[PDB]
Amino acid sequence: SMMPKIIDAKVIITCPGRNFVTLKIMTDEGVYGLGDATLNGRELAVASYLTDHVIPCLIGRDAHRIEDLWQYLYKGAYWRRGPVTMTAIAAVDMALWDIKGKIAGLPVYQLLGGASREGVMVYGHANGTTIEDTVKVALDYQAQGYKAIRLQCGVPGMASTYGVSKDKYFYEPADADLPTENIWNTSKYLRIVPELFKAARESLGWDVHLLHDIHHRLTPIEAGRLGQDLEPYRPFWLEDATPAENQEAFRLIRQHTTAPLAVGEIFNSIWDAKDLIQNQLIDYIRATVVHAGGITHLRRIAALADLYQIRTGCHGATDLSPVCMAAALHFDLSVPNFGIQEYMRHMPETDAVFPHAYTFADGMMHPGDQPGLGVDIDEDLAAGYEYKRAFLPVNRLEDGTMFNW
Amino acid sequence: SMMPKIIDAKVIITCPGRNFVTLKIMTDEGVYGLGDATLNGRELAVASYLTDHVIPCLIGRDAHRIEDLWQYLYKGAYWRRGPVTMTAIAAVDMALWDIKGKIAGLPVYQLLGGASREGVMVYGHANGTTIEDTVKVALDYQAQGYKAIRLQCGVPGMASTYGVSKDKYFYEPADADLPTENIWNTSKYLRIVPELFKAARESLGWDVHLLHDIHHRLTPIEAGRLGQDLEPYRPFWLEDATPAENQEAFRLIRQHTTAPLAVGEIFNSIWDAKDLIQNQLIDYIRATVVHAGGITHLRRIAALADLYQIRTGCHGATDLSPVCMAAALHFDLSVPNFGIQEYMRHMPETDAVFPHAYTFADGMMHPGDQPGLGVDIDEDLAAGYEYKRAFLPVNRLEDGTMFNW
Amino acid sequence: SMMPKIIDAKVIITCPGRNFVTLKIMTDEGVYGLGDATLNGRELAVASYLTDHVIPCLIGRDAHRIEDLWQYLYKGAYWRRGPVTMTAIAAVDMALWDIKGKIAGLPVYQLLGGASREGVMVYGHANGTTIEDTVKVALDYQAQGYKAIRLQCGVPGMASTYGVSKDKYFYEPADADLPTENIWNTSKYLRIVPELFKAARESLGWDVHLLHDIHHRLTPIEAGRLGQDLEPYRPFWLEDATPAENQEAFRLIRQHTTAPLAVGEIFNSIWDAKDLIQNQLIDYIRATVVHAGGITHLRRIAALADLYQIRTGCHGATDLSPVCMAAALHFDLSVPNFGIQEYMRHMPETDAVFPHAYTFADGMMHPGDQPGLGVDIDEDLAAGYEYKRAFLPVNRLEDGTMFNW
Amino acid sequence: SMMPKIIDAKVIITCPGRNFVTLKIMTDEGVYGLGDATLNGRELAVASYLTDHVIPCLIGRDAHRIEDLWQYLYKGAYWRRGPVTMTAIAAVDMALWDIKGKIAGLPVYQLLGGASREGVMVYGHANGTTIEDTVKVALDYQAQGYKAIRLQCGVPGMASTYGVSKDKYFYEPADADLPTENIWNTSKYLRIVPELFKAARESLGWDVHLLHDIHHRLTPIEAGRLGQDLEPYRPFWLEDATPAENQEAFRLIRQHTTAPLAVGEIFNSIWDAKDLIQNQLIDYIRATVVHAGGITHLRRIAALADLYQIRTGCHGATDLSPVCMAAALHFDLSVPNFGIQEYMRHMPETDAVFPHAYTFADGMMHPGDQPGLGVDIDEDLAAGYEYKRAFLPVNRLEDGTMFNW
Ligand SMILES: [Cl-]
Ligand SMILES: [Cl-]
Ligand SMILES: [Mg+2]
Ligand SMILES: [Mg+2]
Ligand SMILES: [Mg+2]
Ligand SMILES: [Mg+2]
Repeated sequence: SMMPKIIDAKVIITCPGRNFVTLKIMTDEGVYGLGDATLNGRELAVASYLTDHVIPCLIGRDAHRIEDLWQYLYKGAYWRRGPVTMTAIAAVDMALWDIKGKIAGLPVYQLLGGASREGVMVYGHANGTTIEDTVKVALDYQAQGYKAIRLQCGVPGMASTYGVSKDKYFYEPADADLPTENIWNTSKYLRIVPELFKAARESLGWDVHLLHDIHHRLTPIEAGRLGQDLEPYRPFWLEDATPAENQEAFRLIRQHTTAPLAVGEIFNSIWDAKDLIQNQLIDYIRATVVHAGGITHLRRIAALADLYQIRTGCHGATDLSPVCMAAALHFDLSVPNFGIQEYMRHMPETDAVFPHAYTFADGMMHPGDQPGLGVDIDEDLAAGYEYKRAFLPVNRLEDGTMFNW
Repeated sequence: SMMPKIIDAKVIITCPGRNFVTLKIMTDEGVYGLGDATLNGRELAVASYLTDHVIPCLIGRDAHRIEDLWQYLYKGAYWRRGPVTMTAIAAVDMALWDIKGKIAGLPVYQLLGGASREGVMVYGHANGTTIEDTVKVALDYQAQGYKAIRLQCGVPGMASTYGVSKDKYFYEPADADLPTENIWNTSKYLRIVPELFKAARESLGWDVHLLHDIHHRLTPIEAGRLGQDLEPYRPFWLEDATPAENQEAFRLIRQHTTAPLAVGEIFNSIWDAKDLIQNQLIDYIRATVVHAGGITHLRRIAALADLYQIRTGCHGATDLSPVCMAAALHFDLSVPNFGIQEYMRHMPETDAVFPHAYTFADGMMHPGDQPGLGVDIDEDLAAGYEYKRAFLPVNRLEDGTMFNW
Repeated sequence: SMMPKIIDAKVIITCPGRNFVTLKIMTDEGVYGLGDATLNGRELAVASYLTDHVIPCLIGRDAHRIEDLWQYLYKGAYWRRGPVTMTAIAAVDMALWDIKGKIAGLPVYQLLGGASREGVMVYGHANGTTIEDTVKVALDYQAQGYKAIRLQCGVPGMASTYGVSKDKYFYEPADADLPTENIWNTSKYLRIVPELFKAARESLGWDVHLLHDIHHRLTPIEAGRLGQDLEPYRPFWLEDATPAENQEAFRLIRQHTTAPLAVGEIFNSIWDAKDLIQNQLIDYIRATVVHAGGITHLRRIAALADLYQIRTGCHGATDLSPVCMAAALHFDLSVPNFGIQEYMRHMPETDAVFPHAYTFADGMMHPGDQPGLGVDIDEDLAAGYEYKRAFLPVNRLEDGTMFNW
Repeated sequence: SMMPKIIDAKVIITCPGRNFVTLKIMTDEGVYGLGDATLNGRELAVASYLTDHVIPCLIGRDAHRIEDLWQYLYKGAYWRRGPVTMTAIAAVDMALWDIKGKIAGLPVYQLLGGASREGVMVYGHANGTTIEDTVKVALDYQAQGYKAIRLQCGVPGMASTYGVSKDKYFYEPADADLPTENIWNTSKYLRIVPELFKAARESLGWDVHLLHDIHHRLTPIEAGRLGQDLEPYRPFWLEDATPAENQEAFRLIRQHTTAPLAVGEIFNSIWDAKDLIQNQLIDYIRATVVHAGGITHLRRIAALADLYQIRTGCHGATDLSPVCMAAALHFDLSVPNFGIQEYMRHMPETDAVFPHAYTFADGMMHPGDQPGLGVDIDEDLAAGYEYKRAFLPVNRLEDGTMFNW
């Protein structure tokens, strides 16, 4: 019945504890949709991609035509793929699915096949300077009812490492108006992680799922070894073992370890993962609605993965807004090959700016049953938190060589 | 708002010109859905699969949970895949999507991404005893506005061959209460088809799309040769070149010809086509909503094909009911990598039994905009046409060897 | 001399402790043959496939022409392969071999190359709630003279798991008029099986063959790990490690463990196993006469397997009738690459309905030396046990996701 | 009922127009079986293999146990495979199948699945010094009702070539008490064959099947070219294009031509053909009952070939005795993937020594319906034709280099 045309769209930028960029699409029927467009450390490039280029092309279009607009933006940009490009496309896609649900009077998961499960298992983030500190935090997460917990500890002798900070229920690495410089030592790291997992199993037991993020810092043969060393402790996954622009990079890892492997939070399209999937080089795909081209495209990534029993493990750090989390949870509740959802808690100010229907209890989340995504933005409140430039950190080897953070 | 539970389901069997089996699923809200379950020549095996086994398990279920029921039936059968199994699953799936659209107040294509195109290109079926007869019929189809036409002619010296009969706008091969026996000669066939295409281009010109169905009758190296011989005439596709249970069977064909290849009307799951697709051995995938596990599963087949620029070419013979055609047209209007839709006209009695919203004009079809699939069944009218046993034909070589029909 | 034509055939359905479907083919010479057509949980779909479609085509045919009828039904169905299709074909094939033996005055094994061995080694089924319970039952089987024993134990903390029940010499999972729902936890399972095998070797010693059925519940990399963990205990096989519709699914398993692998009880044709065999991904093929197209086709599966030193390990649960067991034992005694035969004991009522010549003693079976298969059906007795609907169970993960049973 | 033990066996050697070696196996029930053991040009090596080694091991064995004796001889020889070894094994195997049929009171084809066809298509042999001579002979074969004809012509400027002689309905190359020396020129040959096929199609037309035997004389890239040059004339096959000990040798041929390829008359086991078959490098497999390990083993070769739509094309030159031809025709009538049977006529003296039931009419043969193979040997008549040493020819290049005949 309702046949809404897009009449206006705008980018809202706000910093309630950290930067978020949001797309709002309005139709002539008064129904609107929201999409996350946040790209941590490069936020204003996406805002411009949208405001200056994409939005003008949205005006007048049939909001029902989700696939058509996806293809129009993907093919029509001419220069294909990429983090800025695909995040802009995701934002439009999310917003259109939001609108579709509102028109249908159904939550988005009902449009994607309905619920495949009763709730969405998440993991939280235990970090500490020492192994003892890390295990103590993990015990707290376990008591709170988390079924899965990521472990990150300090590397002895090294001032910093990925995932360790003063924050407990999250990790906010974009912490400075210029990139914070870190120093990395692979040898020390390879020896500490197995000791961490040993101590963790001793205190937590064997039912809880234990995860670890390598954060791009190993070569393939080094990752193969870390895998071998962690097998005794049965990790749920080892994530981002080695840079993956070359999709053959995981071959040596898979040849040498049975530790389950996860990758892809920085992937922006199926083309970044096609060979990793088809060659059975990974067990979990980490791509997200916001960074890999929205619900439309993420469903295709998941479908390819399903053929090889690879499961979804969407990235869920703080730099994905509650709009992204809402979309992710609708995707998670409905996708058949769901694995796990990452859950870092947002600041209270963030929750206030983005009121939402999704809930967390007893280690499980649910997207809620409001029409569409079940999320909104309080524009008046958002206007009170001005953008503040903040970069992700960089990492160098001890001789000064640029390395992977 | 509406949360319908399945309260009853039943199989309706009717023969308005030919046999059709239809599943009707009723919910406690009064909304119902329809699914085609027709499996030509083996119809009552699916009716029993549904009535005796599947239907009892449907009662009480949440009709919104399409994916859950698909997986429940697919995995839960224990014995996986197969023509009877997957047709029963398709029928349930179609019916649930029908219900979903009705609940949403939207035509099904609006749930599958919206319209990717303004209409759906179809092909019709020109057949004749001689090449001259065949080309004359093709000229009529072309004048009627068909943009694409399948050509089948008699093989000189042979009493019968696939696709040639007294019927003009369709072909009804299940014509006897025991399988009609045919005699096949490959040598004569390989020499006639290139002469047919030569004559066709001479009269029809080069804009019209010309198709040919080999109907499983060649070895791979023979199909490679027929391809080479047809390249000059630029066929839109050569279909079912060789039996494909062995998915390596298309390798020699693809090595030796650039004629576009189509296969898969008899496929019932993605597992029948995964290697043909990933190895780039075909250009069009012919699997249908009714025989390959419904909309849910056919979308996954299409998504895999899309990665390799392979397009959909759904089978559309008379033994797929208007319920299947409605679903196919919703799929066709929304799938991004649509290629073509086969369209054989149904008998008037069939149209009367299955009133529908889909339309045909100027070589193009459209699913219409009624909620759900836009199809119904007139049960009182259906009851007046009793089931009549009818088998597909068989084919033997001249020495009597069982062969492929 | 005798040249029998088929004059009639019929499907007999009976439930002497569980459902069985049997095909009886009568010839004009008075000689008849029997074939099992039982497809657990979907029985009436095969009965209809036979009664309504296949049987009409059998009438008048030369019963000597076994290959011709196999090809006629396989190719002639048009829609190829599948559990209902291939079980119907198997039933006809078994019945025709039965007839052939009767005409020749020889047991069927004498037509298949003669005896390759003096008897057929079988395995029995030890199950228990605890490891201690399971090992105690295994000790009893070992004392009874079984040379091979399958071990299944409960998963601590989980109400149910595959293969564990109150029944000792068999396992009857189709136990309800709707599918029983189960809840699955992979983590707990992966830790219990190695403890079971450790305890088993401690009590049983190292000569006995010990088997385990994973029953489709692991991903490939998980199965690789379970394999690594079980190698110390030298399992005879680990069965159905991961769903195998994708035949590449066993690649990661084979890469990482030397535990012998078995698969295929649910396969219905050689096309389900060709790549698993040719790529040397398994050690035993489990396909059966009744579900994979009869003696004619199972011999071809075994011949392909033989080239790679892969051996037969026919499935032998209670849902394969004594008619199937008779055929299996004739196949087993004659096939060169025989590995083992599964043997679950039938209820006394079942044995009464299907009198047979095959015997069991000291862990070994033999098909007997009666003409044909050496099995009959007491139709009067069968008529007293009416069909009773019963489904195989389903399995879900703890979040409710449909999973593999 | 009858359970015959082998009591004696003997080798009969006779030369009714050419050398034949025959194995006769006698049982204590008085039933006997015959097997061909003729290995052209090396006949007495097989006679000794049998008389001195195999026969002593046969005495006392259960004649019903065909598979057991096959494996016993194949594995038990220790030194596996080979022309002398496998011909001895074939002779035993043929003789045991002969016995099995006699015991069953059935012709052998009835034990191998029954008849798959009404008769067996054969090809005859047209040869001439000039192309004109060759085509004239072919016209005669065509008039006589042959559906398929091999063409061999002289190479202009060359005194001899394979397949050309004064004999019309056969070719007897083992013609001297020392190997006849021939001189070969590849260049001249590559230019003459396409002219032969051109002339043949001009006179014979396009329905008849036309075959050509390259007889091992080309390199792969040369065979690829000859294939390309013959495609216009649609040869039924091009046989033995290049020596095939290296099974990769056919790769370049298959890459470059769609002419159908045949190989394998000199193969003695499936191991000589496994890769040619699995890599889809040939269309017809030419191995015979007598040289590739009998009926038992040839059925396995055919079954592997069937998976790839490769058909049988048994070699049938005069040096295979009527005992072999009888076995071949029982195999041919029953094998599902039959392609064609070679038929060279034997001398009248040969037919007198080996009375048989098989017949030829109108280009088709049939094994007949006598129990067993339907062949016998007249020992008194055989005794009147003494062995006469005769070698196959050799071939050298013009510089004297040893080459392939
Ligand atoms: Cl970019
Ligand atoms: Cl089926
Ligand atoms: Mg990460
Ligand atoms: Mg077709
Ligand atoms: Mg099992
Ligand atoms: Mg030759």
